[PDB]
Amino acid sequence: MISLIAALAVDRVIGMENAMPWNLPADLAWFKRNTLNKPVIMGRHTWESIGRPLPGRKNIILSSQPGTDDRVTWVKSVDEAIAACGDVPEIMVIGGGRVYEQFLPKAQKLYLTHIDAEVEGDTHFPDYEPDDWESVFSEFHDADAQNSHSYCFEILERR
Ligand SMILES: NC(=O)c1ccc[n+]([C@@H]2O[C@H](COP(=O)([O-])OP(=O)(O)OC[C@H]3O[C@@H](n4cnc5c(N)ncnc54)[C@H](OP(=O)(O)O)[C@@H]3O)[C@@H](O)[C@H]2O)c1
Ligand SMILES: Nc1nc(=O)c2nc(CNc3ccc(C(=O)N[C@@H](CCC(=O)O)C(=O)O)cc3)cnc2[nH]1
Repeated sequence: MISLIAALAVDRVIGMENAMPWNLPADLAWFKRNTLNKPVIMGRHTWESIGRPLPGRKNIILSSQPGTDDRVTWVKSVDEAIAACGDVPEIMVIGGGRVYEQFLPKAQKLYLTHIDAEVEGDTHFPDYEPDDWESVFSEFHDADAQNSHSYCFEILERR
């Protein structure tokens, strides 16, 4: 099974030139819980923004160019990225926009964080049709002393 995981503001914004103007440790805890011990596939821009390998996960980076860090696995196409995952129950695709676009048609589950924030961005999660997906889990949280905005975790499974 292939799954996508993302945090989206309104209008599906997931990225901007500068750092996002939110602080959501609860969302990062959620991303951790849902990705540990599974292979994660990311594109090279997302790799550069994370800055290190994510512990406890097989990290697979898509790039057209030769790799620059032997601690992770570098692949040059989508088919190679899936092959590099091996025989696992669930592959986690962690972005960014160009990567989500290519993997959406293959995905059976979406793990989405919807954030109550309006921001101008340059990168969006792909458009998806709510009726093509079943909402199996949803939980809303208010902002608090640690988290700057309200947010809702949702898991969707493809109909
Ligand atoms: N809010 C969230 O959930 C979230 C999640 C992830 C990322 N983000 C944000 O999203 C932004 C980056 O997204 P993005 O679309 O610019 O970048 P991206 O998808 O992370 O990376 C794109 C890069 O991946 C490589 N690539 C992609 N598909 C490929 C293919 N089929 N074959 C070979 N290489 C391929 C290319 O690397 P080369 O250029 O080296 O060829 C490409 O330039 C940042 O703002 C980041 O912080 C947000
Ligand atoms: N829901 C969700 N939220 C995100 O912020 C997110 N970010 C990415 C890409 N960027 C990042 C950036 C940093 C870390 C990170 O440092 N995570 C650590 C720390 C978690 C914690 O502080 O609890 C990790 O071990 O996963 C992960 C992904 C992809 N999917 C996402 N999905």
